[PDB]
Amino acid sequence: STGSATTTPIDSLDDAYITPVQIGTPAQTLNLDFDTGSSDLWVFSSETTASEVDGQTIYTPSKSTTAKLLSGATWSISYGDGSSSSGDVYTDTVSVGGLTVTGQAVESAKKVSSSFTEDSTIDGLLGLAFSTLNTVSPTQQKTFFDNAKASLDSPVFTADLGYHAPGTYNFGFIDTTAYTGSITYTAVSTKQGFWEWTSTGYAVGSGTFKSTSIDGIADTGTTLLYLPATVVSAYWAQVSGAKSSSSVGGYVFPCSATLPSFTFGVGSARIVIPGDYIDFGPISTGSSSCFGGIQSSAGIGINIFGDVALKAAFVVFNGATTPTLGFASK
Repeated sequence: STGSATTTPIDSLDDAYITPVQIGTPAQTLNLDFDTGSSDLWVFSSETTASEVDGQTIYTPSKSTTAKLLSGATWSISYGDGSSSSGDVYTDTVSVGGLTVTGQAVESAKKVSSSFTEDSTIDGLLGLAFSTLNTVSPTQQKTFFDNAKASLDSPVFTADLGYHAPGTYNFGFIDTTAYTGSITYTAVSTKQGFWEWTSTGYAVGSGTFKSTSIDGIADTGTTLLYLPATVVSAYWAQVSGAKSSSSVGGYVFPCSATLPSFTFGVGSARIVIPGDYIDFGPISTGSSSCFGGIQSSAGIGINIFGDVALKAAFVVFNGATTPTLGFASK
């Protein structure tokens, strides 16, 4: 089997992307944030504290003939950005772009933090990291991909995120029309539960590529590109007027500036992020100061190839017995 679904930015800055997911019988369609950096599929629901719901579409398990309560099970997650959610657990039929998994754990939120409430466009998350990170207790549950894997024509999914435009998540096949040139594959470590890999280096604008190992994670659920302070400083030094602002929380630059591209290495291959992808707009409405899309990972504890990086590529998440990641230009 295969599946293919369109993913759409939630706003004009590509802060996140939402993909429609069918849950239950009859289907309830919710727009979920596919997150290769976590491993829980959780939704706003009829059980979510009413005061914490503000415009989201909710899952109502009592209206699904296929919903089953996982007796006594709970879940609770905290994300890198400080947000969180928790609740109880159902299994139900879940379909993405024509691909159906029966008995998928659908984690129903009883509580969500303010950042989720405040985002009316995101009805939940669909985790696509390794199932070892799943937070269900007492018994961990498998991700949608892990459950679908054996049935897929090939044990892969691909992310093809758009810049200020829709893109595509495919399951079970590689669309050879969706990229230019060849896909370069690189090794993955699953030791921390992430799609963790080692970039071979970077370049700033037209500068000569610097060969240096950068361990990090491919994370569709993170907006920006978070890299070591050395790398990030080298980038912003090439932008007139750019500076790191503790007040704002990162590198800012004059909105009128021309941003250089940023290149990262995948083996001997190279992915070029156009300068415009690194512009995240005015720091506040009406400001002439803009927020940068490449920021330091110092104090995160891990480098993160988030949407800023991934949307410059066609990305293969190869869930074979020994997982790998593939990147192509597009």
